[PDB]
Amino acid sequence: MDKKILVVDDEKPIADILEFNLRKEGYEVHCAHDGNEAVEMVEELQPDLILLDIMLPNKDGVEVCREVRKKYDMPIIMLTAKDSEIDKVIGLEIGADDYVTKPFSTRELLARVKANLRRQ
Repeated sequence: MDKKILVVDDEKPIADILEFNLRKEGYEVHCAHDGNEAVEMVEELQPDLILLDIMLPNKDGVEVCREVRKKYDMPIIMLTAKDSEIDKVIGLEIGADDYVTKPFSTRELLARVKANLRRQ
């Protein structure tokens, strides 16, 4: 039973590199490119962790996080820019469990995903 990860990002390039490296590490990965699709997939897939771009189609990252939390407790990691402090802080305030700044190394990505899947 491979851990299931939902990558929610509209930047095909970054989204695809996340999928490449996670599958390579042995995760079962699914991708969503907009909020609605994500919330949809979340229910009929129930991923063990969601990687969520905070800047989806208009603040949707925060809104996606809020909706999902209205019914699910799985770890959510926000993907944010390096130069905005508020983008990093806001997610943890509304239900997300962690954040990772771009650009990020594969080493950081995998460590963050595993640490969050195994959080006490």
